[PDB]
Amino acid sequence: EGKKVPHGEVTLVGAGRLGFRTALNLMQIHRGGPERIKVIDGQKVSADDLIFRLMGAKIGEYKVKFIESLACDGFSRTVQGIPEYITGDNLRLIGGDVVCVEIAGGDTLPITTEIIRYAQERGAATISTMGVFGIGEEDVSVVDIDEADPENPIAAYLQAEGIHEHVLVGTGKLIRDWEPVTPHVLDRVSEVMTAEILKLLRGAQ
Ligand SMILES: Cc1c(O)nc(CC(=O)O)c(C)c1OP(=O)(O)OC[C@H]1O[C@@H](n2cnc3c(=O)[nH]c(N)nc32)[C@H](O)[C@@H]1O
Ligand SMILES: Nc1ncnc2c1ncn2[C@@H]1O[C@H](COP(=O)(O)OP(=O)(O)OP(=O)(O)O)[C@@H](O)[C@H]1O
Repeated sequence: EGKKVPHGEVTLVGAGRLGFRTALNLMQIHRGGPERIKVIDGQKVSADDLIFRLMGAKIGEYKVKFIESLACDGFSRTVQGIPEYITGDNLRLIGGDVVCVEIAGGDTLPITTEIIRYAQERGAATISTMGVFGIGEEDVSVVDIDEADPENPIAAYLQAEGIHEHVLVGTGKLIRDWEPVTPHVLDRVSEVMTAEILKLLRGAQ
C-alpha cells in the first residue's frame, strides 16, 4: 500500500573486519537505510582476513572493491568504494549525512579527529568506536562524546580536541587490555553500530 524508502548518504571510513560487517548490515537493510553508501579504506584482502575470503574475496583485492562488487548491475542502492587511506590531504572524500569511522593500525585518533571536525562542518552526524577488544561476553554500549569515560583513551583525546555531538560505541576494552579481538564481539558492535547510524540517518531530516 504505503511504501517507504532509503534516504541519505553514509560514509564508512574503514572497512576491515568490523567495517566490512557494518557495510554488510547496511546493504541488507530494506524499506529504509541509506540510499548511498560510501566505503573508504586503503587495504587489501590478505590470508588473515577470513571474513572476506569466506564470502569469496580474493587475496590481493582491495576490501572496498570486493564490497562494491556485491552491488552488482541491478542492485538498487549505490555502493561506491574508495581504496585510499584518509589523510589531511584527501578530506574532500569526507561528506554525507552520516560518517562512521571504524579504522585501526597505529594511532588513528588524530586523523579521526580531523574527520569528525571536517564532516560536522559539512553538517554530517559522526560516529565511531571506543574500543572493540573483548573475548566474547563483554557489553556493547553507546554514549555521546561529552558523556564518555574520561579514562577511556579515545574519549579523552576527542574531548580535549574539542569535539561535541559525537556518538561512540564499544565494549570499552582496549589495545592496552589483555583481551583479543573476537568475531562475536565485532558482530554485536556492528549490529549496534548500524542501529545508531540509522537513528542519526533519520536525524538528517
Ligand atoms: C584498535 C582496533 C582494532 O584492532 N580493531 C578494530 C575493529 C576492526 O578491525 O575493524 C577497531 C575498531 C580498533 O579500534 P578501537 O575502537 O579499538 O580504537 C582505536 C583507537 O583508540 C585508541 N586506543 C584505544 N585503546 C587504547 C589503549 O589502550 N592505549 C592506547 N595508547 N590507545 C588506545 C588508539 O589510539 C586507536 O587509535
Ligand atoms: N587512515 C585510514 N583511513 C581509512 N581506513 C583505515 C585507515 N587506517 C586503517 N584503516 C582500515 O581500518 C581497518 C581496520 O580493521 P582490521 O584491524 O581488521 O584491519 P588491519 O588488517 O588491522 O589493517 P591495518 O593493517 O591498516 O591496521 C583496516 O582495513 C584498515 O585498512
